[PDB]
Amino acid sequence: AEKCSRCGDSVYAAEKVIGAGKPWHKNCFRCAKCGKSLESTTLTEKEGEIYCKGCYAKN
Ligand SMILES: [Zn+2]
Ligand SMILES: [Zn+2]
Repeated sequence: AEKCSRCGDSVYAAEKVIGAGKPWHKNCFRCAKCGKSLESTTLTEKEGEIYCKGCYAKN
């Protein structure tokens, strides 16, 4: 029972995903480090949050 303050849609049981703690969407992925915008339903979640593959892409 919460509202994804990313896109702006309330959710609790749908396309939401568990970011090891925080509720998100399969597109509302916001990197915990580079804060970059990460769309699409494909990324990674860890460290109690969710990180972007774009980070591990830089190296
Ligand atoms: Zn969202
Ligand atoms: Zn990142």
